[PDB]
Amino acid sequence: STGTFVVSQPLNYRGGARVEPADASGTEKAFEPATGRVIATFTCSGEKEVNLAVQNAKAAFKIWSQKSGMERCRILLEAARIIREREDEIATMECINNGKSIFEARLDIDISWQCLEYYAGLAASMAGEHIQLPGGSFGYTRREPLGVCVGIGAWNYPFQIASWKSAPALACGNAMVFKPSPFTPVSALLLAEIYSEAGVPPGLFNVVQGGAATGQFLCQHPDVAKVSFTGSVPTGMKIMEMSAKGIKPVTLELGGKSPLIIFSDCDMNNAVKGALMANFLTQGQVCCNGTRVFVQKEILDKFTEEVVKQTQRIKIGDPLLEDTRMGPLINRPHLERVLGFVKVAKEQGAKVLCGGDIYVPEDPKLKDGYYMRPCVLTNCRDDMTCVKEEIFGPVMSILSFDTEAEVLERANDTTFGLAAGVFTRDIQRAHRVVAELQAGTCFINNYNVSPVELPFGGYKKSGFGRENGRVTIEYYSQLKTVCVEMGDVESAF
Amino acid sequence: TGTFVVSQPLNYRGGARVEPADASGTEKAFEPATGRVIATFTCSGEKEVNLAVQNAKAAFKIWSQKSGMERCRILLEAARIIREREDEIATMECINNGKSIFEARLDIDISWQCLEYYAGLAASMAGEHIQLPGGSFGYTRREPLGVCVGIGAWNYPFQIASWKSAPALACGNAMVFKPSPFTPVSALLLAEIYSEAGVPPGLFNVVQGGAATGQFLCQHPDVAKVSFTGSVPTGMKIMEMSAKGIKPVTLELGGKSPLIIFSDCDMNNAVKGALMANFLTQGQVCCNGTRVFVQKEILDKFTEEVVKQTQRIKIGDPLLEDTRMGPLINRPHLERVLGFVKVAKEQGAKVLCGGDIYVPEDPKLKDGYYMRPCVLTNCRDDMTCVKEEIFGPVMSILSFDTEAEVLERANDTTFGLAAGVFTRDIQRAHRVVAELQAGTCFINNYNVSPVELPFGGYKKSGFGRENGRVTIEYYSQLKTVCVEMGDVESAF
Amino acid sequence: TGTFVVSQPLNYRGGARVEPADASGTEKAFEPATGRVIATFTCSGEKEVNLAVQNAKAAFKIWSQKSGMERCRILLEAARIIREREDEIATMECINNGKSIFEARLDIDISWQCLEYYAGLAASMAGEHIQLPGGSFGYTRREPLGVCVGIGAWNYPFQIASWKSAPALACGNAMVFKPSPFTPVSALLLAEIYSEAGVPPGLFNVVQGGAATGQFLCQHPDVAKVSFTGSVPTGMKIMEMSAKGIKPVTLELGGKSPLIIFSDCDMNNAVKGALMANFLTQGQVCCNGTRVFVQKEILDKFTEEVVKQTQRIKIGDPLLEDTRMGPLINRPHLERVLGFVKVAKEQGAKVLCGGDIYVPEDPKLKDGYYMRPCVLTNCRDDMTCVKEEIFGPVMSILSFDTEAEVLERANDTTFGLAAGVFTRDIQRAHRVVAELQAGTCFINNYNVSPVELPFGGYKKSGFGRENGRVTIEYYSQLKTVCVEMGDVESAF
Amino acid sequence: TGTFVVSQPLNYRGGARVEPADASGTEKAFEPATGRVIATFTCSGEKEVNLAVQNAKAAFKIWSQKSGMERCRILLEAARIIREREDEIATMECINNGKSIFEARLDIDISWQCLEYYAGLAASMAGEHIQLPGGSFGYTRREPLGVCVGIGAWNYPFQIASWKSAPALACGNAMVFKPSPFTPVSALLLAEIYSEAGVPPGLFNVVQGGAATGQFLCQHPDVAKVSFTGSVPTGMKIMEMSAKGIKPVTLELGGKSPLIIFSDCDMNNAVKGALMANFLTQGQVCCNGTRVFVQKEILDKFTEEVVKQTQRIKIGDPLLEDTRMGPLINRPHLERVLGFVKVAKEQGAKVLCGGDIYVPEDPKLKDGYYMRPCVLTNCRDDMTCVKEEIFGPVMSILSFDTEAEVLERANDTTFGLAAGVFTRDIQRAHRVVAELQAGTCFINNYNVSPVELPFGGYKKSGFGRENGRVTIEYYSQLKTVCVEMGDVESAF
Ligand SMILES: NC(=O)c1ccc[n+]([C@@H]2O[C@H](COP(=O)([O-])OP(=O)(O)OC[C@H]3O[C@@H](n4cnc5c(N)ncnc54)[C@H](O)[C@@H]3O)[C@@H](O)[C@H]2O)c1
Repeated sequence: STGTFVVSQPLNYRGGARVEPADASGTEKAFEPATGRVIATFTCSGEKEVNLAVQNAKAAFKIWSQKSGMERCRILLEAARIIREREDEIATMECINNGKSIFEARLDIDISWQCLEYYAGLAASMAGEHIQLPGGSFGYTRREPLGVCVGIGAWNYPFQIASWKSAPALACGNAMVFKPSPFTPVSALLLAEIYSEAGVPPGLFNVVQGGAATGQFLCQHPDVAKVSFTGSVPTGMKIMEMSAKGIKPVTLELGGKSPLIIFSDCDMNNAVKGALMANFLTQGQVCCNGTRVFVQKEILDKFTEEVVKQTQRIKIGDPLLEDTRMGPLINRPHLERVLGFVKVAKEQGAKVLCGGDIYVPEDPKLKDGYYMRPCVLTNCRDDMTCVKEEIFGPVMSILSFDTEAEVLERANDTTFGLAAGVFTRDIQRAHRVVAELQAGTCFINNYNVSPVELPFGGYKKSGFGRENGRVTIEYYSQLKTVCVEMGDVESAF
Repeated sequence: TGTFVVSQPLNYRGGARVEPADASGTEKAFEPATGRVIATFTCSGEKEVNLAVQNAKAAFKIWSQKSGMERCRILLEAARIIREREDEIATMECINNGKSIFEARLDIDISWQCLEYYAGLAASMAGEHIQLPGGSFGYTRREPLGVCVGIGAWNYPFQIASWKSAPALACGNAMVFKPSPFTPVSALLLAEIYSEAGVPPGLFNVVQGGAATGQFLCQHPDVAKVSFTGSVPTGMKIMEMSAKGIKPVTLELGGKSPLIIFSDCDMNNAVKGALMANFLTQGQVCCNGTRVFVQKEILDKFTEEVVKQTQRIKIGDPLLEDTRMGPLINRPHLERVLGFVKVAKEQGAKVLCGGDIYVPEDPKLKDGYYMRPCVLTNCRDDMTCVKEEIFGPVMSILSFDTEAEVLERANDTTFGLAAGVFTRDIQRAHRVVAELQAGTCFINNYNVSPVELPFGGYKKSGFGRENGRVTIEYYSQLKTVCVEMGDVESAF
Repeated sequence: TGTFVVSQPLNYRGGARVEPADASGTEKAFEPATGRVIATFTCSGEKEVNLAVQNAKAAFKIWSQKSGMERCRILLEAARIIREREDEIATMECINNGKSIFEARLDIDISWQCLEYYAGLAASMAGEHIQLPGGSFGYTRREPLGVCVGIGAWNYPFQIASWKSAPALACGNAMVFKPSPFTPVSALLLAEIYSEAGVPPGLFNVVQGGAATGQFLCQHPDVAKVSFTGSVPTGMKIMEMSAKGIKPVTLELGGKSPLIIFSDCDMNNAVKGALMANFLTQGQVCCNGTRVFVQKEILDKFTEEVVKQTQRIKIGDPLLEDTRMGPLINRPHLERVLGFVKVAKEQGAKVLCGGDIYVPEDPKLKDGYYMRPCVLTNCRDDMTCVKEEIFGPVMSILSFDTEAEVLERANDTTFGLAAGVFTRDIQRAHRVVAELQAGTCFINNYNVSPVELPFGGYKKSGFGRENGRVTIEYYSQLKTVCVEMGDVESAF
Repeated sequence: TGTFVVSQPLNYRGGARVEPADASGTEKAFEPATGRVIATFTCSGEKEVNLAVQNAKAAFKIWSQKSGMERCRILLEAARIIREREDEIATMECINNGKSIFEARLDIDISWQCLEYYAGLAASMAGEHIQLPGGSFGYTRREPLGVCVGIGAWNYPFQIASWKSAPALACGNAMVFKPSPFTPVSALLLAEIYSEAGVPPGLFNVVQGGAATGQFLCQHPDVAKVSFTGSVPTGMKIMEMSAKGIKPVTLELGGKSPLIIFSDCDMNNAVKGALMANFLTQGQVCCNGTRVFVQKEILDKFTEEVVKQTQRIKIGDPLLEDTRMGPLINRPHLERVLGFVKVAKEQGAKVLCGGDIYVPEDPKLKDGYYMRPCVLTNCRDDMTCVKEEIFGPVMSILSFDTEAEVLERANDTTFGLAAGVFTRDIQRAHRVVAELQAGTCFINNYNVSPVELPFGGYKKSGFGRENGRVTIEYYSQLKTVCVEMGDVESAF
């Protein structure tokens, strides 16, 4: 089914229906990265269209916020059921536009409906407090929604980010206007269609397409109560600056340069597999990837030789093939960026052990796709450009270390702080290393296995706020303190 | 109460009072009751701010190693010392701020109670543990942020320092606190009390200064979080500066809170509530109910009662036991408030009492910044005194007819800090409260915010909270730790 | 009229018509006189835009090698061919645009006169030579820019194509022109005439499309300069896109031009001038004097004389010799103009004539987009129809007393394209013009902008010029060449 | 040197130095020769921008009422005061910028010569008058724009302030100038001199700040024009903000200019020329020829002579008469430049001399930002140091064979500011220059841009000009005035 699809319907979603935008802020083209074709050339939403989206979602927020948590729970569970029933239709579209393998996309759709189910349950038990106060009086808190929340999505995990941002928002009683990445506009509309079929009020989850301008219109609309952003550090900085004009709360996911520390007492088989899962999923375009692979000197050769052997066995090809594990990168400009990082690595003294070059698949229909082979680098130094900056491609930087105290200083020597990983069997070293890692999510003896039940978010310049877990409720709801006087007012005058 | 000047330096680093290393300005602190200066002091420059920030993460690495119970014990010692120094702190608070000794003691009590509440919260501070599929599991570590910055306001100086420092230190953080340049004195007493309690040197540092000093604090790369209390334009700047460092922010931005008086209310309590909603601390309160909506059927009787009690408010020396309204914070702010009254009367509002300069009988107070509490009637929603926060003793009384009408007008603000309802019908009370877009809602009282519950803004009054349990989430962060109990299932 | 359809491709490159290589969607062109669809065509995509730009870049490499006189020779041939095919072009202009053949002939005249004017300017185009100290000297080469982009509008299609192409080609440039999707037809006739005149194939290419095609043109890395004619919101978009490539921009964004009639004027000329300032090309003229300020002493006689003449304007088939107002461009724009009239009547304006749909006698014109020209009185500066450009035949008459009053109101606009004053006092005439913040000012006439002088915007009406000599500076650039006649005096 | 410290406020409004009203942060300017801070100043907030822009508007209405000769007289006085304070200004320029006193004297000379040149241009500033058909005629008024914004750079602070202010004020405009935060001091001296010369207070205002302050200036609704000098990314950002207000912009964005040395050149002149093209102002120059192409037959002899002379460049105290290279502007820029050398050595280039930190003999200079001038050989067109502007003393020497090859390689850049050719063949000199896509081309010298000719960018080096006559077209605009000498001929 690759090289076969092109968008038929309009790409914005309002009033529980698909719509072309009212006014424009540009025209982008979305590609099929496996082939290079243009699946879509569409219009970026202008100010009047963005205003329609927020306003139409504000009317839906009025309806949605009146239901109890259990009542909202019922509807989000139905949306989760429709996602399970349309998983293969959703996943296939996600692959066509994003480029990741069908194998991973099915797992992405799994994490998407599990997020909806998890937050549906959380909605049913959402609560404030009740506190006995002196003199018979008491106080209580109403956990209330915020209003119209804005979600600005990213292209690497398009449908999952739409599900990870909308699920806690709508479960807390909010509506959402979601702006997908211009690279991946298609899949978010399927989630918007699924929410309406599940029975949400029309407008509760609206989709506006666009780029930087559209997102700026969304972050500055006076009726947007909260902004959830996933993207780069420079852009996240801009998102917070725009929200300052309206006193809007912000949560952020800004990528990372997460460390993966492999000690010599580790299970080698798990450490090799873990390093691959920490670097080459979704073409290496994963924010929380363990891209600084620290290997203790005693196991560097055995680890490196095994990692290179398994990396070279990654099947590259048609994303819709069952055995494919790496498809094309998102688009050519990002492929050249990743290839540029590799060229500088060789100039700075790093040794390319495999991959890092253009890949031409056997299938002629994939000739113009944006393919490259996964790359493993060794002889890396903390001062290398490929070691400091997020590459967002399949580029594993292997660095040697000697002592635990040394590697912790190097692991924390970053402005990033999204994720981290340690491979070791010593119980005390495992819990100690993780406690010192300045990162939001830390993996012991695995990687990229973030569950839906626990918070995911950044430390330092990787952002603040969380997705998944219970604490995300605090970012999509707010507590109103209500004091109930049970006696008379004792005046001071 | 007309005799004090500071004799010691006004910055606090390394567990001792010290003078700033460099300068960003030079400001004068006043005793408002007399108008005489109590201090001309140096505003902390960039290098002094750097000295206070790095000295604070020297103490943050020592403090975060302690468990919650270990921090609880020490914060409990600080709370006890505050109780023992109640009259020394309160008297010092009065001299510099101007509020009555009656109120200052209540502020100092609410301050040490805040420390006790967060010391106790530290003792039970916890993450989660969750069983995951296949026998594996995950857990969350509730970790501190690092060096937190507290930017204080002048209305409740010692209490704001305690409301910001208590959850920070209870979560394992250090704090560098920048008091308002108007009120620099009391914050040092809290720093001395923290030191006597046994905190690591540097855990609570104080740097005095204004916008320049505050800008240096918000932009330092080692500042992990900013808590701000002040105006909307300045809070706006605080958020814009914090974007440069990806620093999380909590904000308390004042308000224009509505107070709705229904005809079924207890008149005596509703009248007292309106006074308590407007004239504490010279009307200089974050969350005052300054738009007092009174139902038409009871408007006249309510108005006549509120004015009768307002005229009986004792104005004078804050250190006198019977004083209930002292001077305003400083002369420029008194003229700002007096201007609001003059513009209100230009727009058609009827001044029923006060709003004018007061000259007290005691000759030592002749140059103090005094005025009589003001009651306005015949007010309209489009008036400046009805739209803008005055931060003075100016109650605007507006009439309303139906419940549906007053709900739309009460919410007709960019603010959303507090709100108040007086009524005896249980259904209307909780219904009005549920619709009021405000952070704290008082039913049949006002300004009775407990430490056990969150205080914070809706809409342009800010976001985040102080007091209560949810405040933990803004002074700590959760680290997810996944623990693999089996083998890694690779996709390749 | 009522017979024509496009039967050939609507894009032009390589000296020949061609259909686009890729699509941006499809639009339908109309015969506004009948509502007939005369063309359904494809909007050009990125690959078609790239073909036109590179094909223009190759033609630019040839064209720029010729001297000014050599370029003059070819544009003079193009000017002659336009004169010989004038009525064929005009007839084509009417069918697609709707303006009368009377006006269409005048537009085609200014088109070939523009080519002749710029052909002559090319022959003398020059830089400088300046003697510098020490016997050395410097000189400037006035060089072309490269591939320039012209974004056309629908009101004056062929004239806008000629006003953009003439200075571009005279300065040594090539041009890729994107006509308005409403009026794609007439620009191709100019492309055929350029080819017959002897330009290298590709020197003037035409790509059809809407916003997407225009976006591709402004962002192509080989586009050296963009000239835009249209609305203020779109002009902003043109500038935002051109910043990405550091491409020069000149803009004409319409206006809300004031026409000031003083009581000492010639009444007969002032009345006729007001009509020429409002009802040419169905009022779809950017520089129209649509705010007609009339001094109070002559308001009634001017208004009644203006209304009498407006009601005598013959509306009908534009290709008839007696027609002076045709249909508006398309149904959505006719309804937009009618909306301005309906809202004007709601805001308190008095419709004296017109503003309604017109049904012509000819049954073949039944579905054309016709309306009667409208004259409004009792207008106020704060009305929507007084501030915003209507782009239809809607004259707003406003009274004024003094010169100081009318100058403040005339300039109380963000626009600044044109202006007009009628008065016989010599000092007042030149004085009013000097105070008018407008690009072109007419004294005792209107809409008589010559090709020998610049036409362009002030304020949010745009910047840059068309016509006149200064336009050379926007389609050419100066290279400074220093020629050392001695030795280098080193500083080291 | 080492002595100076800024005493007075650094913003300039209403004729005097003034502290900004609100703040947008704090920045420190240093004495680069020593590293001692010379000024820690406030960055102008939004309210401060609104003040300076408004104060300049009132001076513009006064200053534009004078004729050109009247403006000429006043600008001539400003040029004279610069000559009388030349030694004071240059010394101040060195202390903050770091350039040698030798070069600073040349900068102040080029600055007052610019004012004299534009004073004279004001004296002859004119529009046109053209006889039109039928006895009627038209004329153009060359009118100012209003308040122009000048955003300066740190390499030539006083000259960039003078190159931007002179043509603006000569055309009748006012200017608010935002210096680069690195070098704020010298611009205040130019503001003091303009006031002493007799300009109306507010005509030339100075606001200090960085990106935020510049953003407020470029987006203010009363700013009529923006002149920018800086980097490609920031200038791009400057254009995007000006799109919101339809503001005209001229830009100078630096370059990567080629210097072509043919084998028939005078070796002695080409060697000196290569040094002048690379090591003036510590190599921090807009239009430096940092891609030095040397023909294969003369590569070896030219290289060793370039290296012999480069090693003889005296590095030391900028205020010393014999110094020819001072420190770089600041530590981040020195480390950035040193990085370019580190990347060059990684890409395979051979460092022939310099490129390393320099520690001067004078003990007061230990913490200055000094480095040795660097010469690279074995360079390739695809190297990072060959493509990217280094803005430091780094000459990249590349070998070439034929003229056709070097022309393609010289133009193989997105930049287009300057270019250079050394040859004695008359045809090759003028032929090479005509093909080089660069704004200024030097024949047998380099960096000798005269004030009588335009200097500006091609391609991504920007658009618009400074110096010369055409710069008037960017600081003035033409109003066309049609003068009807007969009656209006109505079409209806
Ligand atoms: N100043 C003039 O001479 C003039 C002429 C005609 C119309 N107008 C004004 O323009 C108003 C709007 O009518 P419009 O809808 O024709 O104006 P518009 O400016 O949208 O269309 C102008 C041209 O720009 C193109 N365009 C549209 N979006 C673009 C984009 N994003 N990037 C690049 N090119 C783009 C259009 O295809 C058209 O050719 C009219 O109502 C009238 O006021 C002014």
